[PDB]
Amino acid sequence: AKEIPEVLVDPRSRRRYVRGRFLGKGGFAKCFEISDADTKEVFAGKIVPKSLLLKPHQREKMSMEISIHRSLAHQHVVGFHGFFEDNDFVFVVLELCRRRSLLELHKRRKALTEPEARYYLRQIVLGCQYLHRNRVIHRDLKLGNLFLNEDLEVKIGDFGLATKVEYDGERKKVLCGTPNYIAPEVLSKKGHSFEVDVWSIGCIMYTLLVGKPPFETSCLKETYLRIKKNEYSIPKHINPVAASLIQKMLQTDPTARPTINELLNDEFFTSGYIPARLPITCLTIPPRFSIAPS
Ligand SMILES: CC[C@@H]1C(=O)N(C)c2cnc(Nc3ccc(C(=O)NC4CCN(C)CC4)cc3OC)nc2N1C1CCCC1
Ligand SMILES: [Zn+2]
Repeated sequence: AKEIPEVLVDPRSRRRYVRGRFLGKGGFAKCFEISDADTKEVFAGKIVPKSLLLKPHQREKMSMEISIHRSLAHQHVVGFHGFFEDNDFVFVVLELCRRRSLLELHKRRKALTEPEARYYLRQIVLGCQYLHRNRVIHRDLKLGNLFLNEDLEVKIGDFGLATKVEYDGERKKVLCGTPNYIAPEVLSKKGHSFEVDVWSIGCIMYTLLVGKPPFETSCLKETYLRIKKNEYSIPKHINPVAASLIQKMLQTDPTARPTINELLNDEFFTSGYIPARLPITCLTIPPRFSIAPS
């Protein structure tokens, strides 16, 4: 049956982690709060049984995720704190993000206020700017892997579909996985690069401001059809400045979209209010951003 250890030992680093509260599954992984027995620090452990990694192609995908994520360090990227293995499991040690993800926020709040959307989108963009400048395309940016720490700071996570651009002008021809907010050039199998991440942020912005994703249908294949045909509409109550930026990012032609470095210079950010921080209450109650308290 094979059972997960209660204490996880890294023989190289000599660090031991006591397995705590179950957090949920993430793909092939069962995830847990894990705490270092010496420093008492808490991390999110991702635990993958090798019995699900029998195919070299699976191991290579798991290897590449680790290889990419371990190379990154940024305020808006999930912290990578180690990985190790025994004969039965791969153990990955990640930054624990105690407020889960924007997916759980979205399920509770639906459409956010515009300043909340600017706030989160700014941090998503800063993290993605960092990725692209280090030649990493994430390829799976979605509400569920945009994690939130205690301070409601965004941490981009789940590098399971990410890839490294190895040379200038390289077009990736293959994406082995099913991303949520999939760019049309991936779907049409015509070669893709960094612009797919800007498509996805486009979709995240729409979802954050509208309360639902732009191309949703009752069948994934019908969704793909719509994406390829660029069949979406922005509700009339969305402000023209926001709607303009969504439109720019959601263009069929990847070369037409803004690049990650242009986004924060958009009128959407520069001429609107961006809170310095959000109160914890924003997880459940719309903020009014009032100037003083009564
Ligand atoms: C490690 C994988 C991925 C990741 O990459 N990081 C960095 C991550 C960082 N932080 C967290 N944090 C929490 C995630 C879930 C919960 C939570 O409360 N889960 C409840 C458990 C019982 N269940 C009935 C209802 C859900 C609490 C978290 O922090 C206190 N999760 C992360 N995940 C997730 C772990 C499962 C899917 C993805
Ligand atoms: Zn494959």
